[PDB]
Amino acid sequence: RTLIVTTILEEPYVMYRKSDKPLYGNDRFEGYCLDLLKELSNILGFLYDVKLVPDGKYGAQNDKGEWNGMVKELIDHRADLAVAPLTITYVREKVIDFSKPFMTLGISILYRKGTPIDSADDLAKQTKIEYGAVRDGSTMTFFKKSKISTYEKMWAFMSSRQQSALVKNSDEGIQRVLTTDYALLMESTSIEYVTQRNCNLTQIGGLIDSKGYGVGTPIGSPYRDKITIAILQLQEEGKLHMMKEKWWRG
Amino acid sequence: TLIVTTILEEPYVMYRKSDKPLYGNDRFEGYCLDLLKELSNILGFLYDVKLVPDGKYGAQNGEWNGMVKELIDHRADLAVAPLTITYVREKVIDFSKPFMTLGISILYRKGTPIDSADDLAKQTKIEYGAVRDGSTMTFFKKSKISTYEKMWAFMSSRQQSALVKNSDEGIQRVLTTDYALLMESTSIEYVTQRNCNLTQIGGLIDSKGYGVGTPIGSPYRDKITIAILQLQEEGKLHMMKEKWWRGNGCP
Ligand SMILES: O=S1(=O)NCN(C2CC2)c2ccc(O)cc21
Ligand SMILES: O=S1(=O)NCN(C2CC2)c2ccc(O)cc21
Ligand SMILES: C=C(C)[C@H]1CN[C@H](C(=O)O)[C@H]1CC(=O)O
Ligand SMILES: C=C(C)[C@H]1CN[C@H](C(=O)O)[C@H]1CC(=O)O
Ligand SMILES: [Cl-]
Repeated sequence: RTLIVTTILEEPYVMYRKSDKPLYGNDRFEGYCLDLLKELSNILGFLYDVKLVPDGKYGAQNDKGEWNGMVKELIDHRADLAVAPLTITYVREKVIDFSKPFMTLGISILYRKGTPIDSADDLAKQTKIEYGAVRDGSTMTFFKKSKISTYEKMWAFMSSRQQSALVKNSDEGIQRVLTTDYALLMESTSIEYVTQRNCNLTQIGGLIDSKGYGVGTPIGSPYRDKITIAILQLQEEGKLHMMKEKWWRG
Repeated sequence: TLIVTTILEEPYVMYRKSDKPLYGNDRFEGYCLDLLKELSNILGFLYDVKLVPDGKYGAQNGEWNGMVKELIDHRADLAVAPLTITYVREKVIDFSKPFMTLGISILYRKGTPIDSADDLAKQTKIEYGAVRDGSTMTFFKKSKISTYEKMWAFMSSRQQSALVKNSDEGIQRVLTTDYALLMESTSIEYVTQRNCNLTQIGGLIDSKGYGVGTPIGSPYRDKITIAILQLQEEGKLHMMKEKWWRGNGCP
């Protein structure tokens, strides 16, 4: 049976291929995650149909605890795998089975060059420079759930005035950083991609809360452990490193 | 009560210091005992710590030894140790997700122009190697990457004289002779904050992590993963590392 892979458009993981003519099926897409999927299917021998998550979301809980996005798709068995920069988190791992990470990342700060800000703490102890994160993304949730002093203070700022310091998506955050006095709390992998292409922007400080992106499977999936094993093979052979270098270099 | 297999390795699991003979879990202290304690709090299990009888981590000859074998044979429920998550291991046990992340780097004396693995690879004057049958040695052994193939060719030559039996042997060898040790970066950080004559050379190669081992099909693997993620998101793993890594302090 051909597997249903849910994913989401996000540079440079999954992008629309630019063509003079209309594209169909998997040929519509290219990106790190498409190369990953190909390396996975070569090792495991599955066929797949890539399909964008219909609600265009990653996966979060609302007030009622109800799930959405690729996570919900997996829970409801509407997809076999989720292949995307889907962050491994406590709340998600409880409702789906993640493979081990294929890429490691951390929360860091995307900001413009030439500033004296050097850490999260610099941001936390002031009010002039605005900062926030993508709403409902795992970065925001980290700050919302943290009981660490500095991060609680940052969450209080972020959630102030009806969450106006938050953005709907990464692209919006990037424009906000470029245009106004704003620092975006963003995953380090995305920061690298952006700073390779926006030479007035830089990462500020190191990584906090190191984690990874994993392939998502519904709980009980026979594919989970096999994809984990394929990932480790790709990692030990140096192919994951090469795959990142391909999409990230500017 | 769960049987936990482990191995003495600073500062993950060490004999606690007392003037009186020690018994049971009270024999041990270290990062992994603190982690075990935290996992047990969240999950609600009792645990019995037992040193792996053959004092090995887990390698294949095609039969397995060490903590991996204990799990395979169901003589332990969990392995809590700096047990590297690897392709060959993951095929025969169920690893939890990593509680600590690391890579392969170089341990070396100070004062040298050596700046990377490539530097070591293109010469033969400075001897270099790794713990025999350890996951680092196996990385170089299985690599098809030119620079690593070359390093493996050197390490394995002359009946593997460039290899060492354990990390402590490696460290002394680095301190005494013109020798560089290929070592997991977390261990390098630990030692280089205690001995100021030693340093790390270059960055990390082959990002990897340590995971709790469970036998294939274990109902505890996912519960432990979930407990680990909570600890990470709460900042506790980070506190636990800082606690055991601080040491005496080096510039
Ligand atoms: O979410 S995870 O699988 N477990 C938590 N940790 C950190 C080390 C404790 C990491 C770290 C890096 C990574 O790619 C994935 C994870
Ligand atoms: O062994 S793993 O779970 N999958 C392979 N990867 C690297 C990202 C590809 C990592 C990276 C860091 C870590 O702590 C654990 C792993
Ligand atoms: C681009 C987005 C909204 C995603 C990607 N990884 C995180 C997730 O999987 O929740 C989000 C980034 C973040 O929250 O900084
Ligand atoms: C200290 C030892 C012998 C262990 C620790 N983790 C690796 C493993 O789990 O195989 C080994 C180190 C290495 O290979 O550099
Ligand atoms: Cl896993």
